[PDB]
Amino acid sequence: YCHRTTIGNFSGPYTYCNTTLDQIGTCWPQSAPGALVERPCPEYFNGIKYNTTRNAYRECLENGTWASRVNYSHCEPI
Repeated sequence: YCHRTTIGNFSGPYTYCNTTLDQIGTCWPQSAPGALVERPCPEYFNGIKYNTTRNAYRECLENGTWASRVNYSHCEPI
């Protein structure tokens, strides 16, 4: 998993979404205040191995944080 909350060097970008980790093995770094980020759907996290097409739309609260949206509702078990 990913940790820490900074960029390549000390003191770089402005207030952005904190580099976090959600339910799936997806690390969400500095995106943009009020910006929706997309990532591929789960590939190998369960006993099933398939469904390599859907994605995961995550929103970045304008306040400078991360949301718990994702595209699970329209994805598949995995």
